[PDB]
Amino acid sequence: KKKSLTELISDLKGNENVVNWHEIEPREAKTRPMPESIDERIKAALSKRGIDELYTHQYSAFQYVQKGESIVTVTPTASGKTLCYNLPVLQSIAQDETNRALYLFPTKALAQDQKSELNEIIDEMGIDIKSFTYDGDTSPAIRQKVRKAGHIVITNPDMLHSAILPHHTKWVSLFENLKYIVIDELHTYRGVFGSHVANVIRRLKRICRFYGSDPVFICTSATIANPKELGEQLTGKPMRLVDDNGAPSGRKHFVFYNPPIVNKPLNIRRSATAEVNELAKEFLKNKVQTIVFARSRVRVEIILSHIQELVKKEIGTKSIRGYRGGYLPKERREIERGLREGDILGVVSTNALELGVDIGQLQVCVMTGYPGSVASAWQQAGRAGRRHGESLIIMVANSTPIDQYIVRHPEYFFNRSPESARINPENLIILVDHLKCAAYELPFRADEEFGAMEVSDILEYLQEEAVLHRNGERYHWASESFPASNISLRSASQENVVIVDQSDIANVRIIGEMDRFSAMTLLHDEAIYLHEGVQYQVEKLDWDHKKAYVRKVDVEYYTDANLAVQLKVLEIDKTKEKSRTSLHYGDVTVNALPTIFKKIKMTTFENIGSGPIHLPEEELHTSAAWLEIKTADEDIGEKTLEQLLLGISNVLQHIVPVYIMCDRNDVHVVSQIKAAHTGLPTIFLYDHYPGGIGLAEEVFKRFSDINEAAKQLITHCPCHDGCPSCIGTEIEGIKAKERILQLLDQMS
DNA sequence: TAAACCAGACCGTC
Ligand SMILES: [Zn+2]
Repeated sequence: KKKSLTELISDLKGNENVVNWHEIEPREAKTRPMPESIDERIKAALSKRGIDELYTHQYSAFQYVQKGESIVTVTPTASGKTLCYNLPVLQSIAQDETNRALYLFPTKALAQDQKSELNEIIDEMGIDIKSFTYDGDTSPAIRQKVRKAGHIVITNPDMLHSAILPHHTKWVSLFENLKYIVIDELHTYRGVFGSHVANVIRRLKRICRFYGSDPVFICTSATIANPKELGEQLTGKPMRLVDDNGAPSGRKHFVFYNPPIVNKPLNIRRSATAEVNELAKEFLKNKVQTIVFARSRVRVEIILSHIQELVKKEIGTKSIRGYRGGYLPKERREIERGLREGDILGVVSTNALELGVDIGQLQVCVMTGYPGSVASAWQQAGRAGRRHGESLIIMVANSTPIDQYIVRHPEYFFNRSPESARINPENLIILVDHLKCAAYELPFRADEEFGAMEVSDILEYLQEEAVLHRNGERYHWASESFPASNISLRSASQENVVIVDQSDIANVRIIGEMDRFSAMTLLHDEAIYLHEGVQYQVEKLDWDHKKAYVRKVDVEYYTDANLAVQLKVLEIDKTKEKSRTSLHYGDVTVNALPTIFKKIKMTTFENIGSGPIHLPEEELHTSAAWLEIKTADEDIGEKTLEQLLLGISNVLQHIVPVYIMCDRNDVHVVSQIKAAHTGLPTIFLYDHYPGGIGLAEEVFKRFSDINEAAKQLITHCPCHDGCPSCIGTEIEGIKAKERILQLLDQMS
């Protein structure tokens, strides 16, 4: 016992199950001096916490933005990313106190964090710079003061859409003196949400043009493939990308781990959960600060329970905490603060800590399986690192085909560049909604460009629908309606369910939240809800009022459930037949039958019983485009057919979002071996947004191009048969590429 | 898989 971190690294270097060891070289801090033009008060205030020099990226950001060139920097929060935009903004306000700035954060909690840091930095100076947040949580009594006195206004894209722009006449103070627009995590604004936010930015730019100000955009993004391009397409201005990371970095060991095989005939490996529990045990017992990511909320709670039980003998009780989005605000702000100050030794988290919140800088990262994407893997890995010491990142794979392929071929992960962020701000639905909003704000002249080109046709269409009216050359708002209130930027999300502890009537308290869709299987009438190790049992799920009345409970087991998802075609309104192929387009419904739930003993993971789930069949009514394979009696084997359809669906999931310029989560591609109406093998592609937003329609239009791009992708990737980047490894035969390509050629 | 957001201002009433 009593080992150090280097001793633990050696014990992992040898005598282990490691399948790859990737060493990331240290980096000495590269710096430039504090600019002379910086206000003396700001230089003294930055002497606090030892910021007498600037990193190369911080200095480069300040210099680019001083000239007026908009920038996007790929700088982690640990490398001093907030200074890259706080320095120019605070400098500009210190020079001329009449200057203002908008900060755009993807969440309200991040806005609060940035306000707090800005308040500290400002208080260290002698200047009276007022910063405020203006979001749905801002009480309306203070909003009047905020519109007037706020030098720095910290908002959401959603609040900007819904509150600030449609009431620009109430914000004249900053729109006339706007110098900087900060966008904190650009990569979150991708896909359909990214399209909405791009149009919101267009409206903000026209508002700023009206008040005679052309602010400069300072953006931050994660390490995606196209940060400069996403920033340019999102803000509509040319961007200067800031690459170099002048922050100091130590040695980093990113290691691949494959759990041992427990039975050789049945060919079954040990759970990544158990190996992760024991690895984090050996690291936490030696007082090494560790983060553990897991793929789901239930598995996060499982790992918390196991780790705390097997570590409290040596470490104690109050050193390991959990983290997931369903936690209360106060509760997880406390968790973040504890991780930052260093008095929380370990944390078991979902992907929620991929967000650039300031939780300090961990020593060890343990991933329970591949996070899902290369970008997520690298961002999860960046949570472990030191200014000068060493750090480990253990990716413990599980039984997934993708995990096992990443294990058996580590060069496939280390050579692949991160994924790309694609938006299409010219989606007809989105562009029409935001054109109505923009016309409500300012009368929209016909020849003035909104983004790329002119858009007089949609203006004429809106005039025809009694919503706009042309006077001279400008289209005025001709409707009694407020458009911004009817348009949600992220209409995927709905109201959440609130978890209410009724354990005693005198201290009834709200303990957490959960999205409505997940509560069907996680909060049903007898489920067990695990809140950071605290056990509750759902007494009753008030589904219509989105409430879950629960009580405190101590049991041996936990609850899990899975949804039986079926898809039905309603009416087929478009179709195209070609030999052994027929591609239809129509309306479909996605039903989720809850069926049953399982009791699983927490300690042994054994099944100890089951139960029923009486909940309404949640259904999505949405447009879809499907292809079915017309076959002769000279058919193919059933299981071979399911494998082939699975491969085609993988290639479609790869190609469709790339060609239609959306995100992988914006469209769902499902496969059926025998559809209900036809009995033929069918692949459906449908956008999950309510009602639909033209993704399936564009897929039906360009499906021939999609199939050709799919064939090209299958032919050109350097794989032996299939990889997760093309058709997948689940195909068992030895001629996977050939069979899939034949089905594609037959699908002309 | 997880996670996230949403007029200003006045009127009518207790
Ligand atoms: Zn491949």
